[PDB]
Amino acid sequence: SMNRLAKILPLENVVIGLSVTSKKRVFEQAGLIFENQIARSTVTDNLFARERLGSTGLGEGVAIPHGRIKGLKHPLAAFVRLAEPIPFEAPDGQPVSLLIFLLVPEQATQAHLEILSEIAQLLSDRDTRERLHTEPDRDELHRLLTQWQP
Amino acid sequence: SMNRLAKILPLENVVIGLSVTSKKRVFEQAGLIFENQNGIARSTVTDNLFARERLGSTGLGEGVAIPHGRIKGLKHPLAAFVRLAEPIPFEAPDGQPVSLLIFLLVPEQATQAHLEILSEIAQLLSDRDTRERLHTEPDRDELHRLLTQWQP
Repeated sequence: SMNRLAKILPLENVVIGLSVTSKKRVFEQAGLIFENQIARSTVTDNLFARERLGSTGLGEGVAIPHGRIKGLKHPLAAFVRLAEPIPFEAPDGQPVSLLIFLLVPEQATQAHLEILSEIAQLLSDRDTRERLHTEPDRDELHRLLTQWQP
Repeated sequence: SMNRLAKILPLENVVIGLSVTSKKRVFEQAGLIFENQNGIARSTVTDNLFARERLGSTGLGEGVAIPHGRIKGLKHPLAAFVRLAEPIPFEAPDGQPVSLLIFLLVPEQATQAHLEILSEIAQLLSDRDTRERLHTEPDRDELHRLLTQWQP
């Protein structure tokens, strides 16, 4: 059955093979993914400035970049897998290749904490994480992301 | 380098060596911790933690969990750390029993800070070295500083 991500992480927001070197480039591209779904500038600059406060890496090559976007009516998420891991100042010093981006509206709701909780839990699951690293099919990645349960 | 836990996780809410047979018993102990701190009725804390837990385990895997709930009347978040003497089954996603818990209670009215507090807790518990430190550190004062000054 479906988790909270099913509502907010559409198929077209699951992107793979992104081959970049800079963290900035990853956030620029995340901005393009979310664009008008809101402006790319707002998304990229918010996410990047937050990244500057402290890495959003959870360890083991995954990260949850997130931010609040004025004007957004509902939360939005995206998954990005990089072709090569990049330095991300992660707590364990390992480079990051798997990112779930989360944008939330300005007005907080209880669901926002629960959505981020679900994302952190999914990415913490060792076997799910391995599967996110290797699965070649976008439809299958999307199913895995949006149907994962503890 | 204080983090968002510093303001909501006082030393008296760092509890170690707790022996419990079950999730029910640890949630009851969390109720007493928060009642002792804030006044919120222990049974309301326990009931609300369970109300959330029934929707899905709050285990993150690797023996750690973030049980959480919302509290009517609460003006700001409350957090506590509990280390169990022995790990207990917790229906965790990886099936590993749980011995390290950071409880979080938040006001019924959400604010942007709540997500960020959760994010910080999840990140620190997700760090391998930190889990080992939390598993082994004998000094409560030190555990308290580790938790409240943790940075990625």
